[PDB]
Amino acid sequence: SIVGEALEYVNIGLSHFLALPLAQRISLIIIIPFIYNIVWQLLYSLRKDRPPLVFYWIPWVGSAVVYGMKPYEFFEECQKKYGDIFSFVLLGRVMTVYLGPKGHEFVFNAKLADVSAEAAYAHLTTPVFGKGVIYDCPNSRLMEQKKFVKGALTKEAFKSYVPLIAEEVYKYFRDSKNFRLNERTTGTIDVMVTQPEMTIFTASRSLLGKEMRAKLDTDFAYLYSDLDKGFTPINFVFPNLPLEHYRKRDHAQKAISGTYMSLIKERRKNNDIQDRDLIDSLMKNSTYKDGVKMTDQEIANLLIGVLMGGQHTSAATSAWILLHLAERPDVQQELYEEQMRVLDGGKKELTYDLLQEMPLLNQTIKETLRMHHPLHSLFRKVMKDMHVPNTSYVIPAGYHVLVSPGYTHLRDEYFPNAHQFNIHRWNNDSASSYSVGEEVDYGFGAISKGVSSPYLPFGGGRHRCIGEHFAYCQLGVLMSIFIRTLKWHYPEGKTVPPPDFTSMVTLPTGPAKIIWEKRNPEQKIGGRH
Ligand code: HEM
Ligand SMILES: C[C@@H]1CO[C@@](Cn2cncn2)(c2ccc(Oc3ccc(Cl)cc3)cc2Cl)O1
Repeated sequence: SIVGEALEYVNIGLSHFLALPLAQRISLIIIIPFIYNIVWQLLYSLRKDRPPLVFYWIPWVGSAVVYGMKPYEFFEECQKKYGDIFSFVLLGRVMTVYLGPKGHEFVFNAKLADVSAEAAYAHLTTPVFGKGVIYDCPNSRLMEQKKFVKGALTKEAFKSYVPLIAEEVYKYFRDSKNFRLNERTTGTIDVMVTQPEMTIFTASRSLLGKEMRAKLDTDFAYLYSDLDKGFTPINFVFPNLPLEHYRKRDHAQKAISGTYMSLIKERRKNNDIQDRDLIDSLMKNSTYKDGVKMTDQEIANLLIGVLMGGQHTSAATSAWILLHLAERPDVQQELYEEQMRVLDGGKKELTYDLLQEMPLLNQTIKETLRMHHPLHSLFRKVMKDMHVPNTSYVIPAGYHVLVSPGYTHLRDEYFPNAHQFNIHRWNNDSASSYSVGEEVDYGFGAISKGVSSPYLPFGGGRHRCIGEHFAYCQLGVLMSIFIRTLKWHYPEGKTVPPPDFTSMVTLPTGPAKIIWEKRNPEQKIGGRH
């Protein structure tokens, strides 16, 4: 009864392995891991403390291809197969999706020890924005940075911004080659060209100030284009490989951040610290509660983060608003009547107050954000094993949880006819969001305690957006002026493009063109150029 007989042949077997032709070693190095993860998945499927894991053929890659291309379709299939909790493998990671209001509650209100937003995002954002801020710092510092940024975003701030944002829109109509309203009465624009430029011009002028706005009329603008391109989903897998767009990214980050510090330091040494923009505001108020101040570099990187995050959400949203209204002249007609009423047929200048008396305009933003959430997925890295309540599931640490409020936005269950663009579903309900009950404060002010609203455009919980009022102000002024100046429609046989999900921001697949006409061909925008 000898067992060695075989253990010898284990050893012999290993030696015949090392000596196979390289033709076959490569083959074996491919077939053996392939077979291994198919065996592992069938085995994983028997654990009852695990959400179902979407089956996948290629290891490591996982379901990345279909997830990246059509994530909402991927969610609906996996939801029909396995229900509202499931996992799937994604470019090296396991994502545990939790669909629906309960998923919102499980992830957005997760405990600070269970999940980390900075662990999921810092690789994507820190090379773009800079160091020491946002996701390159502990959550407590985040909460106080949001407290600083919010302080420049007050109602009195927004009254200053409305005329500046409006001056910027008119100047863009006057001077941009896509309009030139003093020279042409009709034209064709790509909204994916016009809207990003309008967003940065209005955002720069109002948040950063006139100096920073002015710099975008020079070769400097290309640095924002550079810094923009470093903000790419393959920052999320290959974040610092030594290619050149990784360098123009880091150069633009250094160069842009340098410009803000120059202005900051020049204001402190001229004592020229007013209340004109977010730069004055962060200068006067950026000391943490433990007494540490933000450095001028940390302040500037927080500005890059503000402008950059606002840039992509806002520009995509005004692009969808225009594309949706391009086939709804009835809605343009209704929005134009409200403009005429609230503003005495133009004999009243637009103020932040009159903006709040325009519920149908605000309903259009509301509705566009329901059909086109700019972020289809939000993530956390799981730090501690989490038991999914009223199940037997344990999400072990090292997984990621993925919440997707914009998927629920498109469910007939929660929005009758969810795929119709209908601003009237928000009749007497035009608030950008509503704290439907009890509130909580995480460091940056009282926000809703529950995050179980099926309309959750701005998320909830500690990582909840603080830009919604700024975005409504900016989009509000922009669309008010658009509506009062132009009608617009599609070229023959064109309609609303489908969303290009691969940028992770749900942009219209460009080119997305509209044809605009002047409501008053003979009208002239003033000022010099
Ligand atoms: C249509 C406009 C916008 C939408 C739909 C939107 C959406 C969101 C969402 C869903 C989050 C939560 C992310 C998460 O929990 O994983 C968020 C966070 C945030 N957003 Fe917005 N956003 C918009 C505009 C803006 C603007 C214009 C700004 C700046 C002026 C801004 C600044 C922020 C900040 C600072 C956070 C904090 C993230 C954190 O605390 O980790 N957002 N936004
Ligand atoms: C992955 C993350 C989730 O949300 C965003 C996208 N976004 C959301 N609203 C606007 N942009 C995002 C959110 C905020 C942000 O910038 C700041 C600015 C100030 C503070 Cl105090 C904190 C952060 C940058 C991004 Cl890129 O990406």
